[PDB]
Amino acid sequence: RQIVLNCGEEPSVVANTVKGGDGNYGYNAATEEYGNMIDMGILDPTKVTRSALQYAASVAGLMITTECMVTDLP
Amino acid sequence: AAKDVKFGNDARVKMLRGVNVLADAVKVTLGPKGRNVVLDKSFGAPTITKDGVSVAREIELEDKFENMGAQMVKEVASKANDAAGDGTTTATVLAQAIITEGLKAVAAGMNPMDLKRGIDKAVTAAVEELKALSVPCSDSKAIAQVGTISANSDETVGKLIAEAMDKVGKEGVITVEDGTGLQDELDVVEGMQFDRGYLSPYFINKPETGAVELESPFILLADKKISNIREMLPVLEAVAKAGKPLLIIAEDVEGEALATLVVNTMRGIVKVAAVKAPGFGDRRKAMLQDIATLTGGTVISEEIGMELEKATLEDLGQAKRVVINKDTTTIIDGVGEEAAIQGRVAQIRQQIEEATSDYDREKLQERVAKLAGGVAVIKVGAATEVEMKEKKARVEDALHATRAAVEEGVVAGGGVALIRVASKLADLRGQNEDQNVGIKVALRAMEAPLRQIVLNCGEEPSVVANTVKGGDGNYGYNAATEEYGNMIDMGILDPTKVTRSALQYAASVAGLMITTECMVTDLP
Amino acid sequence: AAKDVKFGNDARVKMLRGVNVLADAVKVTLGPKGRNVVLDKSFGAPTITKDGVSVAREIELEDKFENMGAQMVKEVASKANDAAGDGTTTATVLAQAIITEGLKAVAAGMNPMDLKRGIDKAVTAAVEELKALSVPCSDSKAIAQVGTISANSDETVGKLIAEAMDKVGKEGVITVEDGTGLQDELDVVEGMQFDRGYLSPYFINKPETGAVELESPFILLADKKISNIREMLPVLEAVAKAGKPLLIIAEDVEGEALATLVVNTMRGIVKVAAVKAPGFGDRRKAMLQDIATLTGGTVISEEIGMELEKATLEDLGQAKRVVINKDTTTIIDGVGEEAAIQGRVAQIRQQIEEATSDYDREKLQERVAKLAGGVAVIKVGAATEVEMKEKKARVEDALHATRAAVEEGVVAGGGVALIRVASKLADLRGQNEDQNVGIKVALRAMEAPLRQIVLNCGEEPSVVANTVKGGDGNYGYNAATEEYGNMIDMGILDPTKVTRSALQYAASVAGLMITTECMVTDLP
Ligand SMILES: Nc1ncnc2c1ncn2[C@@H]1O[C@H](COP(=O)(O)OP(=O)(O)O)[C@@H](O)[C@H]1O
Ligand SMILES: Nc1ncnc2c1ncn2[C@@H]1O[C@H](COP(=O)(O)OP(=O)(O)O)[C@@H](O)[C@H]1O
Ligand SMILES: [Mg+2]
Ligand SMILES: [Mg+2]
Repeated sequence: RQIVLNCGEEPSVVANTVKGGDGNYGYNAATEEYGNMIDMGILDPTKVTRSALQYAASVAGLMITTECMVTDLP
Repeated sequence: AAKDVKFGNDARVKMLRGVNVLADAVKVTLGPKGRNVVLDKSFGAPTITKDGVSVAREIELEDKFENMGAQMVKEVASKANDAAGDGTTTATVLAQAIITEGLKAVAAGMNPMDLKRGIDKAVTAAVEELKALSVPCSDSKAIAQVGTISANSDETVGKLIAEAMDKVGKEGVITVEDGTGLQDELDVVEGMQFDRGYLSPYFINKPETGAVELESPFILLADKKISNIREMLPVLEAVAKAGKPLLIIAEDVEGEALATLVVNTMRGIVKVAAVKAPGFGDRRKAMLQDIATLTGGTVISEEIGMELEKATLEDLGQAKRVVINKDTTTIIDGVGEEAAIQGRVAQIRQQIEEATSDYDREKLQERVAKLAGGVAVIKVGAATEVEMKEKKARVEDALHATRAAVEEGVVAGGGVALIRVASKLADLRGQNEDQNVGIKVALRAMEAPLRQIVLNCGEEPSVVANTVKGGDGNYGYNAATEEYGNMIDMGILDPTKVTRSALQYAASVAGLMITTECMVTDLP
Repeated sequence: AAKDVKFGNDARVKMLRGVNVLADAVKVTLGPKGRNVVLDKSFGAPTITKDGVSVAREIELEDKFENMGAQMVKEVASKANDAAGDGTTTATVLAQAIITEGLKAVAAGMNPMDLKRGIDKAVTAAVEELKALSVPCSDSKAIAQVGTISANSDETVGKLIAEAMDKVGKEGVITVEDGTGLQDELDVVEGMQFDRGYLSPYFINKPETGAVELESPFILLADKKISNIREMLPVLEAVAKAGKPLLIIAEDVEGEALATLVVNTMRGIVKVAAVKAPGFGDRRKAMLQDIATLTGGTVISEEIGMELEKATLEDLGQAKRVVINKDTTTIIDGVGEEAAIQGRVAQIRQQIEEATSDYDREKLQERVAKLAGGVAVIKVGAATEVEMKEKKARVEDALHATRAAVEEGVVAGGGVALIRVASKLADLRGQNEDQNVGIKVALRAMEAPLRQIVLNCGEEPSVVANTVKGGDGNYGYNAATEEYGNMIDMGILDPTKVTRSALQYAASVAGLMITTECMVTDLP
């Protein structure tokens, strides 16, 4: 949604049509064509997409479960 | 007072915040997934409402300039309502859209007066296009469908309206009032009845209903008020020796006249009723004549050189039966020269044509209903008072929209009709390029109502508009069922008159507003 | 109150800011590419307008000195308007110009009183020049053109005015009021009609229109009010045995007089109408006499030793036909001694000549129109009320400008006429050099309206002025089509009287203003 937004296109619209597909069908923001992202040479190593996700999730749960915060006086 | 003057983009920006605060409070209520707004009241409990014009009237802003914005768009929502009593939110939504876009093109350095001309041209064209898409709504099912859709998808309101319209006919009145219990209720008064109780309660000839029931009686219409038994005797006598009972509708009956009339029926000498004249002032005599016609009687008007005393059986009206209680009199089937009824009707029917206002229009078509079809009343049910208000309002809303469908036809709802005429004008151009952007500004706004409807569902407005735009005719999105289909078949009908008025009024003020270059108001 | 007094350059600078705030709010609206100003109102919705005097009256400033500036120039815009009902912005623009330039020359150390003499000399000259450039505007095409140009290039307004002017003639009135629908509409009342409904509604002899239609009747004009049938009998009788019907225009008809008259036609004894006298007070008898003349009747004035009873058929007026409804009476073609009509017209025509105000001028030329040509009404259409106001105002504006063209002719618009007379006065000098700069100050200001017109289009004013200055006669810039040409051929005509008044009034105050050396006002 963010990539699309940064490009100045509609996120919801690009998002919906990417979801309408299967496999590695996607939107290439650089060229504005839909297709197979891998064929089109837009790929992330699996490690990195996963790691990003897991790490985002970790810190988010950590926060959702934080009840107290200690720090120095202003 | 000393004034604060603001110019150009400054004044416009403020103006637009103004438009926005209002527009946004009104928007939240659009469509089947609309939500409610609460409007406070120094009075008593706040008001919960879905009704765009109700929200609109409340918005007033602290920023004198933002306020001017708000107080201006406020009129689209207001006029929309005086025009067809529905579509006020849509209207608002279109204006906020025409303005947003318009202003953006003024910032592009276009000539606002041309932006306006284009917007107007676009619109004149859109209106023709709507009149072309419009198909008549004449069967009871279609009527129920506009009613229903108007009442935020309340099938019961639709049905009740449809039912009423069916009974009182085309020239019959339908009014809505608070009900006693929890359920909605439809009353239909048959024939003619006015708001008039007996002057003599000691005359009720049926203690069971607490009401007077005169069988096949004569009817005395007195223009003047009565106080003396004297003037009656000549007439009262002819009736006494005729056997039939007698109703008396005078301006008033009091004194020993009223008193003696009691003892005259209390004994069994004559059977005679007394009830005030329907109305007040110059309306009374007009209405008292209506009764004469329906019963084949002559109005004894002391005005036009006539004595009550010199009336004979001749001048008396007649009826099949009469029903009078403490609050209303009802004449059941009067003699009424058939040709003289519809003639006196077609004459009052044209009195509404040249009615120089709204009030001399109301009372007239009321009277026609009493003389022609029937009178209907809807009673809205509610557990609470916060509920009675919002429900009652919707029933009123729908009552209006049906009346609008009947006179002007229906188009596809969900804002499809508008999205459809916008593709039909894809090729409209004006005298110059600024005018062309101006045209395009309006066509784009025409997508607004569908876009809000969808946004109110929490779905993507530009995905829905995209697929709707990808179809034809009456293809549209059913927000309630979240599936696409033919809007007419699904019974999602807007009355054409309202779709058209929303466009007209919104464009009419939006147009002007985008031509603001200076704004003058008071200091804070 | 204790006062703040300011002197010299200080006081002037303040005064100028005041001028400027006002002038700039008024400017934005000049020409075909003008824009609107929004004026707030504690009342209700704000007002959107293009009309310079409307904006002007709203400007009041917080700085008591700046205010004084604003409140002074405000009168040019105001006077311009009382004078010809148009050109107020132009006027304003010219004053802001004369002031700016003038003050600059006072700071140069010139003697302001001479700067004034120069300006005035420059202007007296410019006015002669204009009367020379003026060509009469007399055909319907030219009239439509001034109308059109006045209504911000609205061809329809131009045409409607032109049409009206053509029908009611030269001594006929034209008024503008809110219309019922969306489109503009022109009504022309034929012959004579006044604002008077029947006193007896039970006398309508055509239920179709709801109106009285007396064929070839007699007319009784009673100066006194009637209450008794007595005074009628002698006359009422002569008419009864003559067959012809009878209209009665008295001060009033009530009591049993009115009542019996009803039963007299209700039976078929006589055919007789009753309607109040047109007007009130000393105006009534004046107007009631008008009717006598047009129908060849004698006013039975109880004042000048006359009894209603002793009137015969002799004194009665006569008409071809009469049309009376609930609101208006109309006499169609009365006997009217031809010579006695135009005589009574040429007499009332001169009553306007010596009319010591504006009101004893209005009513008089109203009456002449009822007795001579016709009365016309224009109805302005609008979707909204924010629209009705602005549109109606423009139609009024143009209505005025045409009347000005007709009495004083037309010159080339776009402010070419003024740019033209400035080159004609390139050689004007005064008694001394200050006066010469003073003259040059005005010639320079004479370029302002064209320069604003151009600025408001977003083009370079000194490039357009330069090429316009480079041509001759009626060469000028068409801001609407962005090309040069002959302004009269292009139908861009200003009414000479407004060009001239804008110059005169603006110079009149700007002149004084630049001679301020001290200013006294209240403490903040
Ligand atoms: N099931 C639905 N799906 C899509 N649109 C609907 C549905 N029901 C009603 N509508 C549309 O939503 C609009 C909402 O009406 P409402 O919220 O009262 O707006 P307004 O005050 O402008 O009448 C109507 O135009 C109707 O076309
Ligand atoms: N097509 C046009 N091109 C150039 N000037 C025009 C055109 N149309 C009207 N005008 C001029 O613009 C002036 C503007 O009229 P308006 O804006 O009402 O100012 P005012 O209130 O001073 O009358 C008129 O003097 C007329 O000469
Ligand atoms: Mg609605
Ligand atoms: Mg003007």
